[PDB]
Amino acid sequence: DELYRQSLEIISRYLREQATGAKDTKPMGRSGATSRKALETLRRVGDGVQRNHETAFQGMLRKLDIKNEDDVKSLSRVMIHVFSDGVTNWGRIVTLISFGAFVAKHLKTINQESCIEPLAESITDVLVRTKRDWLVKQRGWDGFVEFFHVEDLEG
Ligand SMILES: C[C@@H]1[C@@H](C)C/C=C/[C@H](O)[C@@H]2CC[C@H]2CN2C[C@@]3(CCCc4cc(Cl)ccc43)COc3ccc(cc32)C(=O)NS1(=O)=O
Repeated sequence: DELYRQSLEIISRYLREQATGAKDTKPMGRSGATSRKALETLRRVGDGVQRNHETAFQGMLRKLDIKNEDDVKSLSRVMIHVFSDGVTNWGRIVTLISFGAFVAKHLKTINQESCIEPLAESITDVLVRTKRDWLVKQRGWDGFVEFFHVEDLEG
């Protein structure tokens, strides 16, 4: 399942890099050129989302009250409720992943870094297993990179 594997790599890398502040130097697996560009795109776009929606992000983080492994496990149901049960567009997928990064950083602050990879798996499961048809029609991560590509300015 190439789409699942690629999605997990991108999402896991972004969440870990957001939590630790360090770039992972290891090569990507299959489709590395696209996965690298997808991760680079998340750095640009996801970082903006967390700031543009800081107040709402903080508000939802407080409502969720994430203290431990069991709380983190319970997020799958909430993601299905809020993300899956709505229109699909790339913006909503970026909000899903960006709020994931926001939660990952919270897990770093409460010294529960071990839950970051399980969290990335849960986000990936919700995205890929509930939106595969849409992702395939939109050209997967190649389409993500194309959608957010910005042309160089003249001069
Ligand atoms: C204008 C809206 C956002 C850009 C800004 C604020 C949004 C909301 O107040 C909540 C702050 C987190 C937002 C709720 N969740 C976040 C949520 C749902 C809450 C739990 C959760 C946990 C993780 Cl690890 C990742 C995502 C999530 C599901 O993903 C979302 C995807 C799209 C939208 C909202 C999502 C989503 O579509 N949000 S929106 O209508 O575009």
